[PDB]
Amino acid sequence: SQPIVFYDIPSNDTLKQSPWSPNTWKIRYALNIKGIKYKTEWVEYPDIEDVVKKLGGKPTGKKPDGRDHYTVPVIYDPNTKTVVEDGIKIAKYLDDAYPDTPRLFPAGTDAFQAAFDDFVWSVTLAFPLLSLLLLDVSNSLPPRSSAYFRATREQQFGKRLEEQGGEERWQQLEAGLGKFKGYLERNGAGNDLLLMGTQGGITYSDVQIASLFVWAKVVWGEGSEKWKRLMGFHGGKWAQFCAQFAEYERAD
Amino acid sequence: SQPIVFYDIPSNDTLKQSPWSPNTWKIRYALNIKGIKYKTEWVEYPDIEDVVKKLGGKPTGKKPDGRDHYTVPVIYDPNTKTVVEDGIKIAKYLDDAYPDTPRLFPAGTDAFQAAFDDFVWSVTLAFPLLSLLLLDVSNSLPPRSSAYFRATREQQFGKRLEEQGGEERWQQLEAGLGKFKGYLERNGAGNDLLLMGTQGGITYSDVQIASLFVWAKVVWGEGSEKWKRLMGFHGGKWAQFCAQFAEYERAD
Repeated sequence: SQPIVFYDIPSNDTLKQSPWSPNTWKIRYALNIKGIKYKTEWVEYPDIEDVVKKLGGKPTGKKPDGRDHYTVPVIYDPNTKTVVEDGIKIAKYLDDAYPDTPRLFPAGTDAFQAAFDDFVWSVTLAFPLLSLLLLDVSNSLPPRSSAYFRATREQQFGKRLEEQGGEERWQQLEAGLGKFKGYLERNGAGNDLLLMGTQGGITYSDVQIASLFVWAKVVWGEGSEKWKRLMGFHGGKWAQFCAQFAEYERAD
Repeated sequence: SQPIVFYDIPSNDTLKQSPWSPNTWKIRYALNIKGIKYKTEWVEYPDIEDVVKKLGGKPTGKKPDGRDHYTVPVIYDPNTKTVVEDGIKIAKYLDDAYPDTPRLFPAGTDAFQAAFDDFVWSVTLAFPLLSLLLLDVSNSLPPRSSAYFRATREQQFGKRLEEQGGEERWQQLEAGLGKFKGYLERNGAGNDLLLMGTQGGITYSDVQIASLFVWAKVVWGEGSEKWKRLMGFHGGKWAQFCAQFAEYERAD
């Protein structure tokens, strides 16, 4: 059985070309947790539209110009001759097409995890963290990608990148992560480190959060002041949380 | 074994004193689905804080004045001499203390359902519908409660009640309800009428939506233009959704 081709966006020498994207990382984690064979195909931001089209992939949405929006993660599975785009579809595909690998969407959790998906990618939690990372990401891309990144994101938010971030958002972040700590604590003590209990296994929804963190960790650097601050939060719960995902970090 | 005392806010003769609140209804449903014996204690909006204090209950949050905020639903269980406040705590309590009754929080769904809670009570879905009901609710209350309701809610949003609502919100409502339809549809055909599939049973999270709808139905009236419009949405999916809850409507 052949390796799955996995399209990821690369980084420059300041990150040792470690993968960084919180969106592709949720599928890298999927692959690693599931132990399915894959090889990374690196693609630059400006080249994603053409690469995914030439590949026969579908766009994951529309831009405000009504123009097709093509994104990564994306996968080509030789073993089934299919091309899956859109991270939460790709993860379920890895469930359906490889049923003897750990299930990221346990039975009946399918709609709950979809709801949780809107919680993550929202002004509550991912966007604050984005703002803290928008600039450092620009400086962590190869030149062509970095240029595309700065242009498009600056347009997207009306600000320069250097205007983004600051303490207003470090609070919003702590607040969102707090809300999440809240939800987890409803699982009761001893179960407050995975959405379905530190008993009933890792889910895609867990992986989504793990991915926000690994993204921060890679771009700021395990030693940075920013990373250590974030691990500061909530008595270091997120340190304990991220540890569960340590064995699943295989940059390739 | 003795009836649970269940505090709900009453309505005037225009609703035949049917209970109406979408917050108390989710616990009414819980009790009816679980077939646990209860009797309703009616309490007026302005008398809630004192009733719950004289009862030994805790407030469920803070007002912006930092002043304690006491709310219903609330229950007193004679059989265990305890007083639970806060809807989602009350529902879990009815799980824990009555384990041979249908479980509203199936194992490991605890945090997922807590995340869903924030989905429901948000500008996405519950608030748009609130704006469509704020006025008719005020006209549906006993005079003392109606007065308190109009006062406090007008202060809360900075508009008169009569300024609230309109098409802008009927769209937001259709949109949020669409987003729900989307989540459900991830369960696959034949499973898209309950969060855990029309197979794996009714959850508290399901009940929360059913309660928004019964609220609308009671206040507007099963015959109203508004109610029929709402049932119009998404090809009448919500009609099908609501039917699952019909046998659990016991005003008392």
